[PDB]
Amino acid sequence: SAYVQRGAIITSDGVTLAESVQDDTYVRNYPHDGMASHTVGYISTQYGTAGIESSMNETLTDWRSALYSMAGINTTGSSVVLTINSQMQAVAEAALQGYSGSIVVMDPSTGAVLAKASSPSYTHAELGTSQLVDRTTQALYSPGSSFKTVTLAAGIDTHKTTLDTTYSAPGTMEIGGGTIHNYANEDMGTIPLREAFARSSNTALAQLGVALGADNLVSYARAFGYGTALGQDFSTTPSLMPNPAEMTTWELAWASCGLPVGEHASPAGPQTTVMQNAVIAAAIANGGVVMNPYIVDRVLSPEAVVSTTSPKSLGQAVSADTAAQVREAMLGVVESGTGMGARVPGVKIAGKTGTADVNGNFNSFFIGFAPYDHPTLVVSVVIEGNGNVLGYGAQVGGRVLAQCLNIQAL
Repeated sequence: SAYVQRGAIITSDGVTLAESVQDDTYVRNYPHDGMASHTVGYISTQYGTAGIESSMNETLTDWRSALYSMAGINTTGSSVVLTINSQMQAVAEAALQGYSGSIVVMDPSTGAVLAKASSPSYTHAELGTSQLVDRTTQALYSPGSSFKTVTLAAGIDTHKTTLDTTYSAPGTMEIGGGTIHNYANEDMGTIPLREAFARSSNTALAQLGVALGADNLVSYARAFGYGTALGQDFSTTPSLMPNPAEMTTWELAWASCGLPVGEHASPAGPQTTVMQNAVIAAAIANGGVVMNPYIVDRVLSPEAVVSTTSPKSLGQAVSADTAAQVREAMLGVVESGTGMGARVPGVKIAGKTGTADVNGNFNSFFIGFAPYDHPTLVVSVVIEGNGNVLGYGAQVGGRVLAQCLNIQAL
């Protein structure tokens, strides 16, 4: 019974990305084919199901059921309005041209997903003939130094350190009978924690992770969403941490810098999605309150609003006082650290950059928010370095935030 019409799939700003119309039976049409493909999704025998087409299937859809001739006359499908804004979507899609990776733009107060793009992408048209993977929510990456945001937050929240507390940050250092090294083996001397965060010193942040311990580190990661399949109305694979009881001191050290090196029955970690990284930046921008992200704003009757999604919290991961300290440390990253490439004249941007083990992978990450005072937008980015993309995450991130803020101002 493809005689029952399906409701449309539309952007918050009124752009239709999926319809239905035949003389025979209805055909699924995809206008602006190629825009937010992974999010819009599909139902294909060959390629499986994905996105809204699948997750909101029933919404999109006795005595009369026995008659096929009547399936269409009684009921047509109710439409779906996403939180995705088409102009922000176009900005994120343009920013990924020529690259493999993903971008998420979200509202920090509610967890609403304003833009979600994975690259390389595809068109529904090509489904009738890597690309299919949704790198925002169904791909796992070592977060690298982007994860230090969690270590720093945990350290401040447990009252074990402060931003002005100093740490030795040599090029190399032995921990747990293994070695930890700063990027390019750079010796930075003794420096305050806010500077170690801004210049992203592994040796310094590993020490904080060792001081917090495995239970704490894991507990805070989970408080930010690790272990949860994020998304009220979309699927996300859970970000993973090990079983703290199984971690070693050296493992712990690296995990606190975002590199999973453990070997035990439990998953090594951290392993993150780009959406998880957005959720963390949102929480810090949102006074420590973690929101479960969502992509559906409301369901419309074939006629009228049937339902409205309500924002929901996953709890408070850290105190507001802690959240303000981490925001300030994130401002240093961009103003004087490794995130200077994210700066946009006329607007204050804060964030945290990320680099993995340059062992093979040269992926570039960036999480951030803007404007610094009263943030109204969060961005999470991964740029996959196939064959060197140092700092690209930050450049992409800054540019995306700025353009999205201008769209928001209109």
